[PDB]
Amino acid sequence: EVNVVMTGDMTTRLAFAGEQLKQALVEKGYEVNQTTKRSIYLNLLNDTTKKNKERFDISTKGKNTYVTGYDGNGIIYGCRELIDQLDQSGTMDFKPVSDAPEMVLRGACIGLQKTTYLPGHAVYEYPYTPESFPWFYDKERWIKYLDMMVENRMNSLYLWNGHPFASLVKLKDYPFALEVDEETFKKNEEMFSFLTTEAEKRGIFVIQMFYNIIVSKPFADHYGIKTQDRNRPITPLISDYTRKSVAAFIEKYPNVGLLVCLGEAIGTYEEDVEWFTKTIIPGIKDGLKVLGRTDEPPVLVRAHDTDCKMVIDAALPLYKNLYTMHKYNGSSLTTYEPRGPWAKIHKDLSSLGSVHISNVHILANLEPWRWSSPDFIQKSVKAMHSVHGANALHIYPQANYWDWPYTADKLANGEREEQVYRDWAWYKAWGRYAWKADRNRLEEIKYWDKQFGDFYGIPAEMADNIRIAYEESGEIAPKLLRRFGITEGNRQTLLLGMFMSQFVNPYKYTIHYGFYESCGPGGEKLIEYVEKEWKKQPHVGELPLDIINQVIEHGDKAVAAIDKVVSSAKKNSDELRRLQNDMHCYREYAYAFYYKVKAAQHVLNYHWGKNMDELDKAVPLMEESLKHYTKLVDLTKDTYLFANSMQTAQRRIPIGGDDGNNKTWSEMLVHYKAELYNFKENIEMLKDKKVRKCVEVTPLKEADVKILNNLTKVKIEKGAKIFSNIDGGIDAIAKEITGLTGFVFNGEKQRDDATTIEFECSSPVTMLVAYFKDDHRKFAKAPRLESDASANDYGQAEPVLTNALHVKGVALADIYPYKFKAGRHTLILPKGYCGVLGFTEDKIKERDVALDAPDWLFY
Ligand SMILES: O=C(O)[C@H]1O[C@@H](O)[C@H](O)[C@@H](O)[C@H]1O
Ligand code: NA
Ligand code: NA
Ligand code: NA
Ligand code: NA
Ligand code: NA
Ligand code: NA
Ligand code: NA
Ligand code: NA
Repeated sequence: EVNVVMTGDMTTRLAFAGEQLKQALVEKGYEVNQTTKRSIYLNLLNDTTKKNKERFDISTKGKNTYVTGYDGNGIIYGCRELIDQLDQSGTMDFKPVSDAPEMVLRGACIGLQKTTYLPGHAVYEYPYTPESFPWFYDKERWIKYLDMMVENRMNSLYLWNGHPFASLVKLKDYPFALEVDEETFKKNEEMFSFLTTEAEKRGIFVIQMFYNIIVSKPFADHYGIKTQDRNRPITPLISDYTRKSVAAFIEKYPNVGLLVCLGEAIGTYEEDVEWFTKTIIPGIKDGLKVLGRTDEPPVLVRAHDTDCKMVIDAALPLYKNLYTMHKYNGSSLTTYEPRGPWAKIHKDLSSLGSVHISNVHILANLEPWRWSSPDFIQKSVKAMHSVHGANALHIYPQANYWDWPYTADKLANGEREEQVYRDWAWYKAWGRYAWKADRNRLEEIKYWDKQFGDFYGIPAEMADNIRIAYEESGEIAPKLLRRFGITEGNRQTLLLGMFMSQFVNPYKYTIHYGFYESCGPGGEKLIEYVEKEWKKQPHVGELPLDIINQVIEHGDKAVAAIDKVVSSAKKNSDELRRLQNDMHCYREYAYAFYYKVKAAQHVLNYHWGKNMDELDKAVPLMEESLKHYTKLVDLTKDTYLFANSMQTAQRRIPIGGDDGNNKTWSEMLVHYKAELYNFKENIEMLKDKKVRKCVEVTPLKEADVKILNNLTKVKIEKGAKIFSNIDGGIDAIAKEITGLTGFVFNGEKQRDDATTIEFECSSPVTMLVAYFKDDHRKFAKAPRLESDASANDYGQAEPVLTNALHVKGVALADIYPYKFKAGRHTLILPKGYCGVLGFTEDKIKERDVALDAPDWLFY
């Protein structure tokens, strides 16, 4: 009934192509004969030309269909086109196709990472064990993932871990380094042997990613060092262990690629370069040299928390075959019109003429609801080509990265909804448009009508309503985040909401340059719009009141769309009901958000004109916002375990996610309610007493601290020299700080060596640390969660006293707090000029010393 002939040299990938073509033929009637009436010839060439990689031709000639694969991936993707054409038409006549993928690497990532740190381990550190990661040892579950990967014609799988080597390689010189028992090493060995075998037959490259500088805890416990400390120098020993470990990994897993992050535990770009050129690359060559390999297989290097151009500039004489990675829209998905300074980084990395991989990273602003908008994804990949000059793709899970393999969805009696079931369209869209981006958009709505229809057992025409829900709801998180968001970072969980404070005083919640300038069409923040209204300047670009208008029409339409289609389902009906609850969530969130912003404008108008009417107007709008948030909670309280999957104190917006708190809509309603109580109390006091609450400014009393590493003390007051190497003393100093006992360091010595403070305290203290506001690189940069997970370990992420210190012929400084228990402490501050102004047991009150900001009405 149907012959399937396989021609030439076997190879695992030709076999697999045949295995898959057989399955689908039988799976639809049709009897078969395999070999070397109606025939399909699978032909495979040897073709070196880097031009025809992953390419296939399909022609037909009477009763005989021919698939030419220019290489192993090519024949696989040839057989995929037959199968898809079969899946979409009745028939077994085949439309001729001559085709190759546009993007040369197309791939996705699984974090061997957890929602929370692990006792005795720092951020990103999770040994490969069945205790932490049962799912990693499940072969049934790997074949399901890999088949989804091949079906979407993705050719790369990236495993993300802080320090994977201690789980996978033994070193004679460091045999105590090992982070797993003997039985767990054997299973790691079996599971990588099986992963790479099974990925290979499917044309999938397996890529192990690691951060730096991180060592094993046993390695650390023995030598007396930490597993990781961002600002600690490179040492021969840590270097020797990392080098031998990579040499080992290469020898043992010759077909597994490496994705290097030169972060987040390396303090300067120079140390970033020393590490890659003197430790990693020498290590990769040790392995190649043992394997007797003349060639240089590609090594992948991220832009994250390094100077991408500096590091490739430095490395290419040592190793030709570098590929680069950079985030698409930072740690979120905001636009298909990215631009500005982040575009240029992409574009310089891209203008090497190698591979440059767009990382759709973390999707903080999508967590945790269903998101898979064909149109948004198509337009995005097109921007990757035209703006960013990317020619490859790496994609995170749509949501719940940190909790693989499960979505955050709450099912009856503790059943966990799985991520490969829920987010199929996500993987299928990125995969589709990575293969070919320019596809007739109307032709595309038919294909997606049938994809959503097949899955729910609905006709395509009725299923078009499912596509609208996805494309209408899909614009909401991106628009709100680029236009009102504090950060593209997972330091923010957009879909829990924002306080009025964060709408009327965004700069107080720290907004790094490059976010608003890159992750959307230009346009005004709410404070800029309102400042423009009161000063009668014209408005330029994308405006906040337009967006909230767009965003509630997105909500209304997505709801009207899914509500038509939801009871038609012959299949996955329970899932379709969770999609409908999701769209009602996005609608109530949109309306909550709309009314809140509207109220914020009204409080900003009070800021500029001091009309009381303005504040009165805000109350009804805050009530209505709260109504819609109360409606959100009913929908979420029985359908979601949480929103954010990073459930640590690295989550700062809308508030701390310390110890896993403040990770549900229910918890947030408690704080949003309090918000309005305070507001209506503050209004009432204005209307009786005509007084507001403002900071009372009192000196911080000096803690009873002893210093263990013989620092020089200085009193902090106008004139004190906190730098020994400049003649300039202090010429401005916040009243809070004067009196305190701080330290004198050599700024030159701080560039080369940093700043170790070693002290004991008999009750809890805050150390006050001055970071100078100056792009000159001689200055230590302030802590920054976006680049550095440990930047809130002492509660130092955001500053307490801004514009609080000036030294003559240096700069202005913000004061940051480093909070410590009673105990004995060592801490290395970033290389560069910086101040240490002393220690207080006292409560610290946030103040902009320059100044009364519009957001005391909420406190
Ligand atoms: O890019 C990275 O690896 C990191 O980026 C940080 O900003 C984020 O908070 C981390 O959880 C991690 O995703
Ligand atoms: Na057909
Ligand atoms: Na351990
Ligand atoms: Na990246
Ligand atoms: Na809830
Ligand atoms: Na925490
Ligand atoms: Na002392
Ligand atoms: Na000056
Ligand atoms: Na402590």
